Amino acid sequence: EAPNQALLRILKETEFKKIKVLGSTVYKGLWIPEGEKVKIPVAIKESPKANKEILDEAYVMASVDNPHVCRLLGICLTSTVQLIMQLMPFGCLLDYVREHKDNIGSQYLLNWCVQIAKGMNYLEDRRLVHRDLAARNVLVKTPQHVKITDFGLAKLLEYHAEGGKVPIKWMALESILHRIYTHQSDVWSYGVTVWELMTFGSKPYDGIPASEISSILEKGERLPQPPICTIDVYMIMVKCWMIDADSRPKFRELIIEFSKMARDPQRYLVIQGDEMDDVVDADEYLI
Ligand SMILES: *CCC(=O)N1CCCC[C@@H](n2c(NC(=O)c3cccc(C(F)(F)F)c3)nc3cccc(C)c32)C1
Repeated sequence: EAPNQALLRILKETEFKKIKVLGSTVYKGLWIPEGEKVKIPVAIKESPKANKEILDEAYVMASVDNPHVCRLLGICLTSTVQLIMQLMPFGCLLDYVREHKDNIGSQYLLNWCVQIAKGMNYLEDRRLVHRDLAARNVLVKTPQHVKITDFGLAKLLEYHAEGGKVPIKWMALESILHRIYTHQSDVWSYGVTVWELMTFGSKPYDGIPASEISSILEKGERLPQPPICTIDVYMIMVKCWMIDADSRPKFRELIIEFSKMARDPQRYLVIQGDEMDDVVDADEYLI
């Protein structure tokens, strides 16, 4: 039972500029630590229960350090508390594949699968069940480099959920029926994640409401084989969706498998046509 010696950095409101709203509330901004001669591009995410939730997220986000996990730079305390994170200029991967589907190649797809598996296997190393793994919750720093994010529902070690709203279609069968959550439950969601990428952002079980999903998978139904997918790739998705959680693959095995395929991508995915001076990115700002 190791002591968590992560540092929580409290940043002065004066140290950062908010340029613009990226979505709804996240802002693009610049962080200039006092007299340190750097500008860090940042994303700022700006009720008592609401602060309880947001600080629990900062707790988790500050205890992780991995190149495919979203990095917390600090918090600012305000009327409204702010999380300050590394800016991901290309947004979330779901929107990204949806917008650039006609120019995404097999090697980017397979390398995103490797990188996400690395993030997840790192979160498993630190005994953390994500519980909301999905393409909308993977962000894009560059087309070559993605990071897992948005774990307000992440918990730390099975686990028993209480009352939260849930994704259901990204969820393992045991989670839906028994509110049980494990690293292997995450692997299920990883499989749905890979499926949304391989379909370029299709909605899982589109036009079905969550009420029926439980019996659908009880019956033995799963998500379809995406057109670009050889059986090799699709079989790995199907393994993430076994009813026996221990029969599903381990994130370290998923890394290996997708790495193998990333060395020869066109064998595994068939796609038509595959063929402001002192700025520092946060991945280079350490102290
Ligand atoms: C799937 C929707 C999407 O693209 N999002 C969701 C949140 C709105 C901001 C969007 N966005 C960012 N986000 C970030 O840079 C970011 C970094 C760290 C954490 C978070 C978090 F947890 F709050 F979501 C977000 N960056 C850009 C750049 C361009 C366009 C957009 C829409 C964008 C991401």
